[PDB]
Amino acid sequence: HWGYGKHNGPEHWHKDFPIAKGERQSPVDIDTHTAKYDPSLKPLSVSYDQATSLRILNNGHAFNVEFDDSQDKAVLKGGPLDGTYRLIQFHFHWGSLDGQGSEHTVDKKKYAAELHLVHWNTKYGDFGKAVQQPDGLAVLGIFLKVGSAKPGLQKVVDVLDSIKTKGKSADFTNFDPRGLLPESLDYWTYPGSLTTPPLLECVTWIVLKEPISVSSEQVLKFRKLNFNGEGEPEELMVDNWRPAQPLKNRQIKASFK
Ligand SMILES: O=C(/C=C/c1ccc2c(c1)O[C@@H](c1ccc(O)c(O)c1)[C@@H](C(=O)O)O2)O[C@H](Cc1ccc(O)c(O)c1)C(=O)O
Ligand SMILES: [Zn+2]
Repeated sequence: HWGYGKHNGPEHWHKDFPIAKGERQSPVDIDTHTAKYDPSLKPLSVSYDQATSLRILNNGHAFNVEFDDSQDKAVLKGGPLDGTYRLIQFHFHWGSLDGQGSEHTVDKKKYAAELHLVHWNTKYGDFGKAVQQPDGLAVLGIFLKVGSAKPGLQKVVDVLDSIKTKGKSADFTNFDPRGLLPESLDYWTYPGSLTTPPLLECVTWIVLKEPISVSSEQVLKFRKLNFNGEGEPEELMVDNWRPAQPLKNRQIKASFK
């Protein structure tokens, strides 16, 4: 029964998930002046041309756009990564107000939302085995600011009416995640965790410096989703972000400057 309310939100999660107070939790604040440029990271490779989206699901915390991950079709490699990581799903975290919503922060700045493209290390065979390993996942995080519309997001926005409440899904084929990427792939990277329960410490985070722009109308549609199931009292799906966690014994590396 974890969630984002007062009685079940992030400050409570540790009771069911003690790793919430662990040594490599996410998100974190990215102190841009303290991140160090690492000239050895290798180039980062996002290869989404054969991506096969299948479905979109309201899971009661966010919505997931799910991909066919039964072959190497949409993969992330390079950068800090050893080997190849397959795209399984993406989702967002967002606020009730444009002044909050991101999980990572940049010099304490909160963005309106944050996109997570979730990938698992193919050496572990599937996602459920991967999440039990310290290098099991690579999550590409992309900040959203409110300004111009993102054309490549609109297909997602337009289907949300059909998945308003928890447990609803809809077919969502032929969606191209390349339409969600900024121009630059400059990034910060650090070892962390899932940002929702079970909070497993299995993620190499790759957080892009350049945000994408989405329109006020687009984010407003996100905020019409519901945490609740159909036929239950309406609770808008907003503020589904975990705040920054202590950095502890970690260094954030930059791919640039
Ligand atoms: O570890 C797991 C499963 C953990 C898990 C389950 C559901 C999840 C999950 C992890 O990640 C969460 C998640 C995903 C993305 C995020 O950004 C995030 O913050 C949180 C969550 C969600 O989608 O919100 O779903 O299963 C294996 C078994 C097991 C099960 C299945 C298999 O195929 C296998 O080989 C082994 C085991 O229990 O050892
Ligand atoms: Zn996430």
